[PDB]
Amino acid sequence: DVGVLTLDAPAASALPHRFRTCFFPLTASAAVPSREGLNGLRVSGSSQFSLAGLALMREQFPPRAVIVDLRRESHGFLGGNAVSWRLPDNQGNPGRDAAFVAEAEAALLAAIDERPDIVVAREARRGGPTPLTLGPLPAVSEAQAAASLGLGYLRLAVSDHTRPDDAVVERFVRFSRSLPPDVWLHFHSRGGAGRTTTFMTLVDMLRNAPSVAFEDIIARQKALGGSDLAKTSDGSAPGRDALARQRLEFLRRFYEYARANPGGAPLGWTAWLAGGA
Amino acid sequence: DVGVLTLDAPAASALPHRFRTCFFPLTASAAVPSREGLNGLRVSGSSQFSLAGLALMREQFPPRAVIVDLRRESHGFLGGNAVSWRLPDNQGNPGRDAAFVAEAEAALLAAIDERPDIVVAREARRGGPTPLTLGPLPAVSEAQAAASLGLGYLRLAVSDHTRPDDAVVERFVRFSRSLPPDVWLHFHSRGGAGRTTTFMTLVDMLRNAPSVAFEDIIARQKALGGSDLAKTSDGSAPGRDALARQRLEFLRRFYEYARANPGGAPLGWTAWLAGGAK
Repeated sequence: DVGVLTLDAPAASALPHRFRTCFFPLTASAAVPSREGLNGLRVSGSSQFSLAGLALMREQFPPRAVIVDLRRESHGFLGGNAVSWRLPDNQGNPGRDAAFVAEAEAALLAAIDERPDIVVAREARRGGPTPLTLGPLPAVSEAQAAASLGLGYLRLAVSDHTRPDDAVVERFVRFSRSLPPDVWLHFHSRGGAGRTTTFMTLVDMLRNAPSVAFEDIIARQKALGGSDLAKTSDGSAPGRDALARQRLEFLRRFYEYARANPGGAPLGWTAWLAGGA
Repeated sequence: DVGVLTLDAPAASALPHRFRTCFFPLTASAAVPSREGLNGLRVSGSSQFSLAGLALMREQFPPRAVIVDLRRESHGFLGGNAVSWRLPDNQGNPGRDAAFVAEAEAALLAAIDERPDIVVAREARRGGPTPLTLGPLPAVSEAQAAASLGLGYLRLAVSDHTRPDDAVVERFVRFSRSLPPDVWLHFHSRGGAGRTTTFMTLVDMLRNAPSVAFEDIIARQKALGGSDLAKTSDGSAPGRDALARQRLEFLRRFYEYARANPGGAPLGWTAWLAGGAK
């Protein structure tokens, strides 16, 4: 079961939803959280873009920008349409890393490349419930879409609604430390909500955890246009609540890590974890 | 059998060998070939770089530059060292496409990541014949190395000493057509010779085949610092000669394609071949 081929963004969509940079204004919920260290983060985020949406964003990307794709689920482009293979709760490629995902989704995309009558499901929010019937259209990976615009591309496989695995955190902190000072990171997921806001928060913490309170970092990433990583339901979605609490606990632990290891040094994430009681 | 882990470039290497851009001077072999349309190609090439070499090249890369990695063989970086898995005649991952290769080499790199006493073979040209023992060091794909510098990355799996498969040519022509006018392509292979020079020639033909003779394009990509794609042995290496002849025939056919379809349009490579080449 590879999941239902579903529309993420139609080709006609332009700027993706939940687009924000670290220079965006903060919308107050509560007082406006601290802005200290926010503007200099060289980070932005969004939901999944169409091909046209990526080209539009590129107009305002600095030189040496990187698209950081956080989606563990298989996805790509059919023409300008952003499409993905959706399993229940969007848990595609469960437990798999980016190397496995890239090859799996390459095969899924190859199977719809330049073929007629490809049925693409649409949720109600994206013009559904009637599906689109498309093709022949070129099917490409987001990796190639980014390369075609001269943009960097990094894939990190994070499950929807879920914290990143320790191995992903380790890889990301090492990646962050390898970056020259001019490199900009644009994170995205499907919705630009949980996963995107999680990683913008990690970038925030890697620079600012020694000087800025945990609550301010969480609140300001929400206020910039991200989702609220401190929110849970009233109990109506227990499985989702358990993931949200697991993710918030991880973020508290990462904040402690980033205070003791500014910028991810001297210890990496998993080495730091080995010193716990 | 995944091949012998071998050094491509030591971490201390800086500018890679056979580095050139389409703005470089031409060295005559024969008259200096025509330069018509050469400087505007938005293309460069090199041999395999170290991590330091990539950072150095980035100092002179334009905005929106793409590293186009032509290597079908598995390779990556062990610390700053560029390393690869060499089968006989460097025919790693035979017949496989970039998606397969990326996953295969990711596993090979994971197995040497941050581990001690990794033995890396060295050819005489690359500091050998004594091997190099390295580690613990971070092992990364070139895709990640490129991303860490904010550079684009495209992988096209081409066998050493060989023309690109039709599917690779089709993918590349479509890629070329998709580029906005500011995107710069930096090709590389292992040596910056056959495969890199082939693809710089393809880019040249896509822009200039209607106005510039085939012989001038081949000669100028050599004169810029590439290898000679019109060269063969005297019969002393017949298998390599057969590959070189097959590649040259492909380049003549692509030249005709690019004359009939300037810039890769209206017809693509496979569609042009399917229609009988006009």
